[PDB]
Amino acid sequence: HHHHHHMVHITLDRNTANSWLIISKDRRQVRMGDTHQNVSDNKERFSNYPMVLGAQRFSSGKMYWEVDVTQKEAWDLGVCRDSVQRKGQFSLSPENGFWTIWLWQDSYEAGTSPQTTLHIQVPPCQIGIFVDYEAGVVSFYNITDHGSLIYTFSECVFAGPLRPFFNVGFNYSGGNAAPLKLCPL
Ligand SMILES: CNc1ccccc1S(C)(=O)=O
Repeated sequence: HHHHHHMVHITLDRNTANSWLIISKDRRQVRMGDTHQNVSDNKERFSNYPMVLGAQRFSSGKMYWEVDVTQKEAWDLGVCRDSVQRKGQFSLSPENGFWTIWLWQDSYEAGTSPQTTLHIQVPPCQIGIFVDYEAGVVSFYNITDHGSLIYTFSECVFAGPLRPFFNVGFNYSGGNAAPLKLCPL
C-alpha cells in the first residue's frame, strides 16, 4: 500500500477513557491500570470495557495512522462514530457505529455482524489503519509483514464524524498489561 503519505498525528482523549486506563503525558500511549485511576465519572467515558477515543474527528478526506500492539493477548482497533453508545453492554459492529478488528484467544477477527475470521500468517506487532471518508472504506494493514492487507470494510455508512477507536483489553491472565502505542510518522 502507498497510504503512508495521508499520515495524521493521533492523540488520545482522556475524557472518553474508561476510568481504569492510564494515558501517557504525550497522549500517545494507553494501558490498563491495576485499579480505578482517581478521575471523576462523565457521560463520555466507556463504562464496561477498557476503551478510549482519539481526540481527532474526521468528516472528509483520507487519513492513515499506525498502532503498536507488541506482546498483547487481546485488543480492538479501528474507527467509530462520534455518537457511539458509551454505557452498558454492546457489540462492535457497523450497525452500532464501529469499523474494527481485534485479537482474542489467539485468533484475529473483523467486527462484522457476525464476526469474520482473518487470515494472518505473521502475527502483527504494528497495525496500519486507513480511512477514505468519501469512498466509504476502512482498511487494516500488517506493518510487520511489509504492509500486507488484513481486512477492508467497504460500502461503509459512517453517518457522522469518525473518531479513532482503541480497546487495550482486560488483563485477567496477567499477560495483557502491555500498552497500545501510537507510532511515529
Ligand atoms: C509501558 N508499560 C509499563 C509502564 C509502567 C509500569 C509498568 C509497565 S508494564 C511493562 O509492566 O506494562
